[PDB]
Amino acid sequence: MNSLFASTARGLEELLKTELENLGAVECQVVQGGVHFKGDTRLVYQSLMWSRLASRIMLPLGECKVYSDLDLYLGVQAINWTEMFNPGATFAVHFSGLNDTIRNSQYGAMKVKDAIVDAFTRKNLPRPNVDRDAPDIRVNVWLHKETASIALDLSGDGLHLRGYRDRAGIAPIKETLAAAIVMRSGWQPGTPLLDPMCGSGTLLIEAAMLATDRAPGLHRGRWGFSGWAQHDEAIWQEVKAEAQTRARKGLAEYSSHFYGSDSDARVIQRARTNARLAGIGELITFEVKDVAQLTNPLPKGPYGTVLSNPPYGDSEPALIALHSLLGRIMKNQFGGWNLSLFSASPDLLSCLQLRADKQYKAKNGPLDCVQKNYHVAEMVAEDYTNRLRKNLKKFEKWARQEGIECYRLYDADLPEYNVAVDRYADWVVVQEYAPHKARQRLFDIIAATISVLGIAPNKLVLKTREKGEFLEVTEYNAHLWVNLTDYLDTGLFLDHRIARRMLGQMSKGKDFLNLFSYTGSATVHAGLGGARSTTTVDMSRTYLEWAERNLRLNGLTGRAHRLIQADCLAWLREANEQFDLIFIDPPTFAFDVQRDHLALMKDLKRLLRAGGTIMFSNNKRGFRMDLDGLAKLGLKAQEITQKTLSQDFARNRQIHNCWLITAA
Repeated sequence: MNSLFASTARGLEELLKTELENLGAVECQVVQGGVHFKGDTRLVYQSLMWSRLASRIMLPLGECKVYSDLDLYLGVQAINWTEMFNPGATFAVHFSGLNDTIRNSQYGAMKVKDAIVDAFTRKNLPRPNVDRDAPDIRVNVWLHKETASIALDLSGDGLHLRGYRDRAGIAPIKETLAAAIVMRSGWQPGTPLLDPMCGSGTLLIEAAMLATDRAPGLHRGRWGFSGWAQHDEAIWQEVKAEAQTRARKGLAEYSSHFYGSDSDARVIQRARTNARLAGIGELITFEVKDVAQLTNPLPKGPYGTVLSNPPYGDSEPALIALHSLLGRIMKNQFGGWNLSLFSASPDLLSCLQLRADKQYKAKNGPLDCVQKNYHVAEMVAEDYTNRLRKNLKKFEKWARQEGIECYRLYDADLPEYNVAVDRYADWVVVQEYAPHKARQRLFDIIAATISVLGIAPNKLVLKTREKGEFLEVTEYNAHLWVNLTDYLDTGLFLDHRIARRMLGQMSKGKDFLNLFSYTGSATVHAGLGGARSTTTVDMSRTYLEWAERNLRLNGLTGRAHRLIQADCLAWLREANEQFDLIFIDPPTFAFDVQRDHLALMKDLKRLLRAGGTIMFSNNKRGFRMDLDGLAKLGLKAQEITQKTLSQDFARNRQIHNCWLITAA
């Protein structure tokens, strides 16, 4: 009765125990990261050939207490190396674990290594060579809490290398995890299995080996036991031969099929070679195909399962559409099917709009992942979608009528979806305002908006709570630069469009001034209306550079168009020149619009040529114009806020209020 240990990924131990027991193992004890078990020497070779879940399988050689190096040296030498190595066998030591005496792991290894060599030097035998890459004898030692455990590694190479891929390597999913994922999938061997995002095919290949009774060790080239003198070749020959017979019959008897697809031609071609190396390639069909055009290859039945490890990665809008469309295609074409998915993004899985009936947690290196299983039978924020479809009908018609390219599709209409949706030509921005539940609710709003607009995930930009392609856009006759992703705002406030169009009509032969100019869109409108000159002032160099670029865009360059970088309040206090048309649109907040607007109109009065107009805007909620103070200043104010409110901003209840201030 031999005593063995198999290691695995944390989370797989119970699966491992069942598998070990099924192939004959007795007296199994799960422990953290592995499974102690026992069996005769046949059972040892049988477990090496047949375990799909084990990382390594090992033969414990002993164990000792480790204070002082000496304990360790002495502990190691209690084992009879000289007559366990076959002559010429190379070796390596893997040491993990630390304590007070062994403070470094490579020290741990070096010491064991010396102790083993000194077992040979002592008997006037030649020193065994250490060979890190492919030793014939690999010895593991695991130091935990003053005890050191020594084992011979019978795997050699880790057992996930079935022999159908590559010693190096780095697969997103190790072959052992893949096997687990298939076992947990609810997939029934003998029924079709399909993976529409298959990458290199590992999930499909593990399923086909497992279904066709094809042993994980069948195609390996190397084991840990071959340099070991207690090695029993006759027994290993029996296991080997039984493996062959079982594989030949499983493959020949199999009647279902495997379907894999990916949009990447390069991985499909690796998947195809991998499947073929695994002996199983006649049972799988790989094609280069996008999930979008995914069809059920058996529309008349039998039902099977769809299994997959979708991407998760921003590319959020694209990923949401991907998960969302997958869900839609499942329901449409795979009615009756079992679905199982392995992801690092539960939020993305929620986009399928299916309720999982089973779920598993698993680590895939340093990344938490779930696997969820779904059964597909045989409306996703109706609320929000409804208002959107309708707003789209109303505003699309309106925009085309009005010759406008950039407008608000949705402005927090429903208080339970607190988002803005803006259209800029072919693009779309959604701005989250204020509130996993919430993220999924955001995903649902994005999924829905994409669906309702019939747009293209590429062209939606999400700017939320928490490399700049600028876009050329029109506003009536003006052309403007926007940047949809890089700044707090886009370079264009759409609700002011009518005031801007008004500046345009009022402008021929006029000296125009624009204060708190931001990106200067209003200056562009005034310049195209035949301003005789424009002066555009703002405190931000970035925003004036953009202003300038907007002017350039409309052929408005040269001596007649000035941009000035100043605090506008000081520039007002100090300026001499006069203007026919002053557009002024300050921030609400040493300046408060409510308190200060009167002192503003005082200074602005001296800048205002006889006959001129000032157009004054602000967006303070409950702004009161001091009409009394204006009349004192020999000024009159005419409110045009209604005349300047645009339809896409009507049911807003936030208010840009607007005034034409003139003389007496």
